[PDB]
Amino acid sequence: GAPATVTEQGEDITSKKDRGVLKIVKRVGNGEETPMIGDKVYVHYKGKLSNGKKFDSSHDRNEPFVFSLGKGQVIKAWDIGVATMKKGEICHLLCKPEYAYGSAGSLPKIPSNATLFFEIELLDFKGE
Ligand SMILES: COc1ccc(OCCN2CC[C@H]3CCC[C@@H](C2=O)N3S(=O)(=O)c2ccc3ncsc3c2)cc1OC
Repeated sequence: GAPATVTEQGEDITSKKDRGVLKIVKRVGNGEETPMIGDKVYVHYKGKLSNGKKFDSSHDRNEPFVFSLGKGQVIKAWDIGVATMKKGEICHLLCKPEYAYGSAGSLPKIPSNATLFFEIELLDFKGE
């Protein structure tokens, strides 16, 4: 399925080239501009654990998830991955725990040492 495919066929987008964050572009977005540090970014997403369980979805809430890029308001994989996206792009990200919740995990659903799968759509980005 999609998690296996990004694991086996994804591109390493980390600066360290340690394969901690792998990406596949599923829908090409608009133009050539990606957001910059500090921009307010609006995304839709769904996350799955490696046991197949969905652990989160903005779609199911009927509102986007909004954060300021590059400020550690989200897991490292998201700051790195969303920074590579164009407006309107949909991607898959496969996130090793060192770029996610590490040994701590995150209650109630994310265990220790969890590799996470996300589908992310970049809806919009704007400077404040
Ligand atoms: C500074 O480094 C951190 C920053 C934030 C952080 O957690 C809070 C931010 N955060 C929660 C929002 C959501 C979408 C952005 C992605 C992700 C998220 O980052 N979740 S998640 O999908 O991995 C997630 C994580 C836990 C969770 N529990 C119930 S639903 C749910 C969803 C954790 C951090 O280190 C572990």
